[PDB]
Amino acid sequence: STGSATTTPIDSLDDAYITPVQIGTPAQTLNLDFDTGSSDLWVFSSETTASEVDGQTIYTPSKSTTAKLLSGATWSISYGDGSSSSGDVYTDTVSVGGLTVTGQAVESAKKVSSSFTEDSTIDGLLGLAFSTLNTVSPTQQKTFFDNAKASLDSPVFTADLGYHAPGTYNFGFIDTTAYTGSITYTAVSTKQGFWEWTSTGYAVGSGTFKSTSIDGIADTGTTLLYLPATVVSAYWAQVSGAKSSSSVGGYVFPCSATLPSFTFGVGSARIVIPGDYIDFGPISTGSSSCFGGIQSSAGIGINIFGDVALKAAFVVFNGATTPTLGFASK
Ligand SMILES: NCc1ccc(C(F)(F)F)cc1
Repeated sequence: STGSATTTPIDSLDDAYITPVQIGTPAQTLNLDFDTGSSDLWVFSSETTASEVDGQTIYTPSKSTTAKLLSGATWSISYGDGSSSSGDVYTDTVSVGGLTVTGQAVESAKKVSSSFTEDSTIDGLLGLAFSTLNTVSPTQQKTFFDNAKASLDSPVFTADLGYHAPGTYNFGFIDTTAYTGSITYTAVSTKQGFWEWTSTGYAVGSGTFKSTSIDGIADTGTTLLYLPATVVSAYWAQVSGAKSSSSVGGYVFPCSATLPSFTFGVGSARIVIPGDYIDFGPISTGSSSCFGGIQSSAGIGINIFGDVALKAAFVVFNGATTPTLGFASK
């Protein structure tokens, strides 16, 4: 079987993407943020503290004839930006784009941090990293992808994110009309639970390609591109007037400048990020300083190929017994 669903930017900067997901019987449709950097499926629900909910669609397990409380199970998660949430656990039917899993763990938020509450367009997260990162206790739970793997035609999903435009998540098949050229595959380490891979180098604008190993994760759940300080300094040095700002928390640049592209290596292939993708607009309304889409990973501890990078490519997440990541130009 296969599934296919459209994913839509939540705002005009592509800060995140939401995908409709059907939970329960009869279906309750929630717009979830598909996150290959985490492994929990959690939703705003009828059990979330009423003050922590501001326009989200909530899952109501009591209206689902297929929902079952997973007695005694709890979950608690903290994200790399300081976000957190926690609650209890149901199992229920979950469908994405026509692909249905029965008995999926649905983590119901009783508490959410403030940054989820302020984001009225996101009803929850759908984790697509490896199930070893799932936070359910005492019994760890499988991700939607892991549950679906058996019945998929091919154990893969693909991410085709749009620039200021809708895109597609496909499960179980590779759409050979959605990319150009060949797909280059590259090895994945699952030892930390992430889709972790090694990029072979980079170039700034039309400069020479520097061969150098950059280990990092493919994370649809992270907006920006976080790379080592040496790389990020070499990029912003080519933008007149760019500087690292401690009050803003990263590199900013004059909104009037034009940004060079950024190339990253996948084996012998090259993925080019157009400079326009790196502009995240004014730091405050009316400001002439603009926020850069490439930032240093030094304070994070791991390099992250977030949406800025991934939306420049067609990306294959191959969850075969030896996993790989595939990249193609589009
Ligand atoms: N998208 C989920 C996520 C968030 C943060 C991190 C970090 F910061 F731990 F690398 C990984 C994955």
